[PDB]
Amino acid sequence: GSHMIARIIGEIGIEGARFIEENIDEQFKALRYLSKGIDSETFVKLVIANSLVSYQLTGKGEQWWWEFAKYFYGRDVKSIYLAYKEFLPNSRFNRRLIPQKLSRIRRVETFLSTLTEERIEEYYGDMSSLWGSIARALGVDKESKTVVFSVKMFGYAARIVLSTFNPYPMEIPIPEDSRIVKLTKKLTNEKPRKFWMKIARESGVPPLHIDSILWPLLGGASIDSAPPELRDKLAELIKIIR
DNA sequence: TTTTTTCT
DNA sequence: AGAAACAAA
Repeated sequence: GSHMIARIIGEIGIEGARFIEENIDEQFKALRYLSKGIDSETFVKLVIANSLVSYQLTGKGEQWWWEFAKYFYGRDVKSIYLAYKEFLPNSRFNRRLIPQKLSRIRRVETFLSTLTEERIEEYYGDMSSLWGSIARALGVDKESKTVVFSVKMFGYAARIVLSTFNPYPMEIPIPEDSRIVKLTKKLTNEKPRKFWMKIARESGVPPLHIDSILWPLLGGASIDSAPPELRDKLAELIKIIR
């Protein structure tokens, strides 16, 4: 039921989500690697551009983000659009819908050019603004999957380069996609957006932090490195969702 | 079809 | 709103 899931997620806490994000999450590892090989502004711009083409992949997400990170390390990037025009058609893990994806990057390039270091700090302090602003530049609904996850991925990148932590806003949801629809169906007949926003609000853990916890646990990532109390609560969530 | 999107 | 975009199994 929602109440038991929210209770356990509340005990895991933002602290538990942050532990998984920073120690286990392979997209965070990929971003940390790239953050050492390119300047911080370009790094964040590339992370957002990459999120916006991270749909309908031909590989798992963790394979794709590592491909991205290793490709761009050390590169001299000027136009993000020109860089993706070379990168995407030769990638292994993102071969579908490339013309459409490239046009999204072309459309967002002007907005990306506003991301000075200071503007990045301002958005990390107000990620709801970033969320709305990315959507506005693309002419789309901010509720959409790739706009939400571009904020999530921006949050990882900013945390690394600014060496400080702000939690994701409570108002940014886990958005619908096939995998959250499938998981949620196992647990409830409620629609996912409403279900997970209720759990987020009851637990005190914003939805995007809940997203960090769900997928490693479902995919069998080991929780053994967590200290004993957190480990127990992670193990309790695995019993509910797997 | 199944593993998000544009266009308007 | 919903057809069409594109690769693989």
